[PDB]
Amino acid sequence: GHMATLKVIGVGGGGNNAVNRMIDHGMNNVEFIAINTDGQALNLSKAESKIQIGEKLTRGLGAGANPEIGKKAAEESREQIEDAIQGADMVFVTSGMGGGTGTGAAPVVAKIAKEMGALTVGVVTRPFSFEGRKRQTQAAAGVEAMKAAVDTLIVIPNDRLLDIVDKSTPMMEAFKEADNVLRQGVQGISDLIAVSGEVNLDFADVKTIMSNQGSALMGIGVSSGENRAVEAAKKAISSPLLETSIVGAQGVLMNITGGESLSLFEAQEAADIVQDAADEDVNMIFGTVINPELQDEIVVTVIATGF
Ligand SMILES: Nc1nc2c(ncn2[C@@H]2O[C@H](COP(=O)(O)OP(=O)(O)O)[C@@H](O)[C@H]2O)c(=O)[nH]1
Ligand SMILES: NC(=O)c1c(F)ccc(OCc2cccc(C(F)(F)F)c2)c1F
Ligand SMILES: [K+]
Repeated sequence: GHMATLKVIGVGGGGNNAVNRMIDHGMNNVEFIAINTDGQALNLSKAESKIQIGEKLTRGLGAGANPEIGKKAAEESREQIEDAIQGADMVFVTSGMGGGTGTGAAPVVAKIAKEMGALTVGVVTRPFSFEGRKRQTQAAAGVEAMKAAVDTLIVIPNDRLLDIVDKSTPMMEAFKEADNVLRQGVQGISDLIAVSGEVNLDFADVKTIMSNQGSALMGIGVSSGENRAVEAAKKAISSPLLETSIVGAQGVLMNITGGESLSLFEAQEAADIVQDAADEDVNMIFGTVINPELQDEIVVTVIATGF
């Protein structure tokens, strides 16, 4: 009975905002850690564990949009970061790229987690085009440093939020759509670990698909009625918010959850939808859960890696 320890680590302002809004959902088995230079913002974190990094460097302020200060701050506090990560089997490092603390400290946090043997997944945003070319270039250097430091990376370009709002959608409601990329991935792994499937997948399968595998997609689709399996699988692989599409995926961990009505035929239909985008040589690990509490709903979940 292996019970994998998951930790979610927010780094910098945007990363800790996302963690705060996830905590408001009361996610149970996951440990949340807040890392920031900015002591004012950190004091408002809802996370159980708070690490103020770089206090001697920034005097308790943020990094002032300087990634070099964010990096140095994380290095100054390496021992406190190590202490906080201790015991993790999987770490999600979440951060907004383009500022000073996330850009510079998130790759250091990720490297420390990977050095300690944890499966390390980064979930980061790129800045809106309206924030300027300079911020975008700073963020892209952060993205590349994150790629070098993580097992798998999910990139959310903030510009994609402009594809799902109308002219009146509140900014905070838009931000919750981006938060949900992180939330569904964390929750989905948590479910995989906790629940015993009829075709059972576990953390070792997650490790095979995600360890040292570059870009990643973590998606979920829910549908009912006619064509529910095709529609749910299409939703799981078709988020408007991701940079990396599933085209070309070399690894897929896929699960279908339904009630007792879940048919073998619709399992095939869902798998074929996902296969018809991945590489012909994709390593597919397919699982199934029968949840008799469900009636007509089917849930398809996909991890796709390897581009
Ligand atoms: N989607 C989203 N993006 C954010 C949020 N906060 C900040 N950002 C983005 O993250 C980038 C860096 O900002 P921030 O995390 O505050 O900087 P840092 O604290 O110095 O690392 C910004 O340029 C924005 O693109 C948020 O709550 N949601
Ligand atoms: N068959 C199982 O043991 C099982 C189970 F009993 C519960 C959930 C499972 O998969 C959840 C999942 C899969 C891929 C991607 C995601 C995420 F949403 F994170 F992207 C989540 C399972 F495989
Ligand atoms: K399982």
